[PDB]
Amino acid sequence: NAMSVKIFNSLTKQKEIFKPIESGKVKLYVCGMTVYDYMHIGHGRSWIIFDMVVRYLRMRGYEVTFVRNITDIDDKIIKRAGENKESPAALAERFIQILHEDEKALRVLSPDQEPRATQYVPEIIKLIQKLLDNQYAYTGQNGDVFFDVRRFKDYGKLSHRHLDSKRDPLDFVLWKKAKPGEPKWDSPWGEGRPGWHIECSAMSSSILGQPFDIHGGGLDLKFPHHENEIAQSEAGEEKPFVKLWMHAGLLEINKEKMSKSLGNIISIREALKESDVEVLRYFLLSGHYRNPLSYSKENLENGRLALERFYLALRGLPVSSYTDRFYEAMDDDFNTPIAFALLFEMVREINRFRDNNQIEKAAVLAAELKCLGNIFGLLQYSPEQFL
Ligand SMILES: [Zn+2]
Repeated sequence: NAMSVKIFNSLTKQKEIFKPIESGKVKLYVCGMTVYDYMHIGHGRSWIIFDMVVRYLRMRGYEVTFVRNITDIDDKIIKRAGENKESPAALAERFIQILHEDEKALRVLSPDQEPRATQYVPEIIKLIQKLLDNQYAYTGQNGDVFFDVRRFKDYGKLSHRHLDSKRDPLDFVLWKKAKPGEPKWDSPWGEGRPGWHIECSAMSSSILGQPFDIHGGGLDLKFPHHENEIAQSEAGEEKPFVKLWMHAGLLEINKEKMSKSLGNIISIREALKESDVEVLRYFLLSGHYRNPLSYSKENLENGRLALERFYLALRGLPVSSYTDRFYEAMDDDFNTPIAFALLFEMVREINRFRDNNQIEKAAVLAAELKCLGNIFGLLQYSPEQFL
């Protein structure tokens, strides 16, 4: 009887035995990019973390349906487009292209589905209509459509918080009117645009059905974003939204919060000029995905020397229970610290076989090591190229 995977569920604050709704299948939605600018290393970490999650789940034999959305309806896109004097539609398209190039450069898996908000407006309107019909939504002195949070008594359960033209300050917009000159869509409530959260509620359930297995994103999306998705989807469809919630830890820069106001944001493209993708991945995945991580020259260099050590052991070679122990590490909520230390144990034994001139055994062990490392997107270079 094969060992189960256990994953931390943000909803419950605990590691739970992972149990797919349909046997052997995993439906996964991950919040994606707002396409008004280059993705930064913060996003980079989330992208890499969930790349590892999908790769590992497929490794264990799960059939994974992987969905990641593009947020191409947002005020930042409107704001940014205006500054650059271009149309919002042109800015969005431009940075969707940039996004695909950066993702390719990071060597992440492409999602099976990449829904854009611009193509799911009817689905959003349907959900909003249900919320109005259920009386969880309302207009709206100024014409906007809002969600009535005091009605949803489970509100705040994801983040475990109690009380922290709107009837109530906590209420959030579902459909906002468009300002003159702004892009807009027609609806029964006037020309305007969907709020941010209702976009992901509508796209995810429309594509994956409801409920689905796993919903992911950066920890900063937990509230209000994911919290609001739950309220919308469970009040709106009157059934459970998501079985398990995964949140990727925060990324600091030299121990300081990544902040637009501090001007310390580092784009993925800038990071890839300084480091190789495998060096970036080593740094991003060596710590536990839920813990904060600090981007710095020292921490990158450390991963670079770690990798150097890797490729030296593989260098000249021709092209097990370690696999089992690898599963046991990853099965414990993707415990990469234990998994990485296991890969280094494999390197030590590889070097042993090499020094003792047992080259066959070294080569076979290297094959397995390279296979397991693939899940982290590491050890795929030709050793000579890297060195
Ligand atoms: Zn989202």
